Amino acid sequence: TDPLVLVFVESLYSQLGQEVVAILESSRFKYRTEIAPGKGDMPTLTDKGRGRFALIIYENILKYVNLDAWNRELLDKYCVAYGVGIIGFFAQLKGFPLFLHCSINPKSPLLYVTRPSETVFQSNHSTYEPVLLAHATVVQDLGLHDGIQRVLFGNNLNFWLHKLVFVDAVAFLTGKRLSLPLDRYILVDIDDIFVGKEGTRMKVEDVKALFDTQNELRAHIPNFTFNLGYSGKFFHTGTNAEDAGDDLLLSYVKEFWWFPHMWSHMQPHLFHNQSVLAEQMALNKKFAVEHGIPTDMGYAVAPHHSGVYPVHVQLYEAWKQVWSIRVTSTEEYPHLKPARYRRGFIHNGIMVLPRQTCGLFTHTIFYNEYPGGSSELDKIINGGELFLTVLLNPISIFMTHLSNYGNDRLGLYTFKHLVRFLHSWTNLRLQTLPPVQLAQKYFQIFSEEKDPLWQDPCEDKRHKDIWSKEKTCDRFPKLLIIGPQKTGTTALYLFLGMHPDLSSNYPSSETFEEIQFFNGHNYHKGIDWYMEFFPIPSNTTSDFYFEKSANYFDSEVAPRRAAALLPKAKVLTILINPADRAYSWYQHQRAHDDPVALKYTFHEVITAGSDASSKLRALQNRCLVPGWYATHIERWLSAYHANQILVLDGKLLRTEPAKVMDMVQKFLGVTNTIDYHKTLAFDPKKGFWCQLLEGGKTKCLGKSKGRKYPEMDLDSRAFLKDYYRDHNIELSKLLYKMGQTLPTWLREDLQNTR
Ligand SMILES: Nc1ncnc2c1ncn2[C@@H]1O[C@H](COP(=O)(O)O)[C@@H](OP(=O)(O)O)[C@H]1O
Ligand SMILES: [Ca+2]
Ligand SMILES: [Ca+2]
Repeated sequence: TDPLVLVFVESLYSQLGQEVVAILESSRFKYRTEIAPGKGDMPTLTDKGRGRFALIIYENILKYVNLDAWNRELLDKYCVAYGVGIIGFFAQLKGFPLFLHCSINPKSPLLYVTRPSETVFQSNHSTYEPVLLAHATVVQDLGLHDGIQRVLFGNNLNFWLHKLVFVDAVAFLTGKRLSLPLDRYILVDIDDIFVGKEGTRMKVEDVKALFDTQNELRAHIPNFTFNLGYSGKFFHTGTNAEDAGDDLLLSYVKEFWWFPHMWSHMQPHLFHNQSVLAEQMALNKKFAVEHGIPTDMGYAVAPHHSGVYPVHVQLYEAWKQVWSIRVTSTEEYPHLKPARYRRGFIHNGIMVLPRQTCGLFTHTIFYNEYPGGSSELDKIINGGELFLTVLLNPISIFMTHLSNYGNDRLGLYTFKHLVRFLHSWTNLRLQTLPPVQLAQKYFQIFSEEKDPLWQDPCEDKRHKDIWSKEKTCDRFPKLLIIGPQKTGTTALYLFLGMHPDLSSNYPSSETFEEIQFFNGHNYHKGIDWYMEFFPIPSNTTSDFYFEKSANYFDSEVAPRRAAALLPKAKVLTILINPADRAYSWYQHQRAHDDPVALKYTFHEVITAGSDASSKLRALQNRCLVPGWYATHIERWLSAYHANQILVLDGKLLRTEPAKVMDMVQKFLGVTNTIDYHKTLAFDPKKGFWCQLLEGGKTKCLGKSKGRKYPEMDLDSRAFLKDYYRDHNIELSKLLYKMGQTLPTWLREDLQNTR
């Protein structure tokens, strides 16, 4: 079955359902949230002979017990025939020999992570085995009465142990398909070393406590080493007891790990010149080399995470120039909140990891100086945010600062009690790796996060504050012409730039008006490369910008990338008859001296068998798969709303573009509506519509657009009639669902089918 988790929750805002979804999202468990049927409608469970869900979860198990008989029998038949368990949440239960009304069963088969060292369901039957005892709050049914095992919880996922039991139940009922290895990796980053004016710095007792705590935690976690964020300027600037305490930290230079972390603790996004930023880091490197600090760890952290997300190219280049940084970390990708959504990415040769916080901040000096009270730190340690981060994430980077190792040394005490809690309650093997080894482990576990998902910095206040002030905000287009190719996109592009309120981007060096940002390696070039094609918004200028790229239509990664950077953009896809589109795109390749289009006739290209060249298969894929209009539009329907997408008839644009452009302007909502009837004039020599300049002169497209070639033969037309027949029927249903008018060729093709 598919690894999707079928989630039934009473409403879209219930606390128990959101807690389950939060656990599944933290564990990268794919889920499909649905409204629980109160004798209503059961969604489809099997597709193409195989089930679509490996595990179902029920936040109100009474909606399964009191389920309608036809749906209940369908669900029970599905779960028996595919081995899918039921996680429930909550007199005798109806349909089961179980009555309804904290220790741990040590021999329970649920236990994969939970260590048994430290409403109830009770009756007399052997079809269930209890997991948590009170009689039995959490019971694991053995499937000896119904047929398939189910785990029923007597309470919510509020307690930390119940979350630990829940992820064990997810692992067991799936068959250890939706689970993680017991190996856990932790790296603690101590920030702002040698930062401060008076007080809260290293004394001799603070360094000795830091060294001793690292030694004793090395017995718990093998090779556990602290990472120190030094800062060379605020050296020997504290009290007399703190001048020696800073000097005592250089005696233990071979006992810790160090990362550069700025010369004078200034945000790198304030550095609009790279060379002065590199000279700052060279001063910090000179300090580290002189004091014996190692300069080969390959890891660094910006003082406010300024310039890692959004990308300040000067920070990335200076890190690789002065330090050869390979790993950094941030808490800004994709957003600061919630922390469970934080991912990593690899950009510009630097692997970025999601940095987390242990709850200890810069202002946290004393135990009672911690905000919320000293019990809030103990709550976070003993089954709070600390424990849940280690449990649900394989790799964690925890943030701590200079003040967390001061008078009370809360950084020591917090990680002391956390590791004791982890090894007394879990079977997890805690490890500590160097940040290079830690990052490689992260992108081997999560290989889908190796590509970044760019966003607009000015849509988030936190991202705007750590963005360079020399970069303007709305330098992004509002209209995307996605294609497909050879449908008339250049004529639509050339007639849109004539509008005074609308501005087109600068042409590229090779791809000209096409940027091809969202569908290839140009996405990895960054958003600052993308902003160079669109002029500075200024004030007294046309603030509406558009760009065309015909390869965005059929691309799979382009819609989600375009929706991430430009969620408010308008999508313009134009369609002609796909038999004609395939033929024109075939003849266009012949006109560009493509050697496999010139070697094979159009009938041979479309009748290409599997036992042929890969060049022919690439051309056949290029001719036919973009003609699957229903497939590619549905990809863009997953990313953009229906009202942000307009589907034009390219044959209508071929004949009457003036009414087409009126539909475009009412789609784009312009103010200076151009009368294109007097502005566009049909050119008999060209065969298409062109400009009507002053004096009767006409400005047409080049020879590449609107070519002339012999007509398609009847055999190839007959093949493209039956090939696209189910595609056009799906396209007709799709365009009817969107509320957009069917094209003239589409309605004609349905009439020929009838
Ligand atoms: N005013 C116009 N000028 C040029 N081509 C136009 C046009 N209106 C529609 N077209 C069509 O645009 C197609 C090319 O689409 P694109 O500009 O995206 O490459 C041409 O197919 P052909 O060039 O095979 O005759 C032509 O039929
Ligand atoms: Ca800092
Ligand atoms: Ca800080």
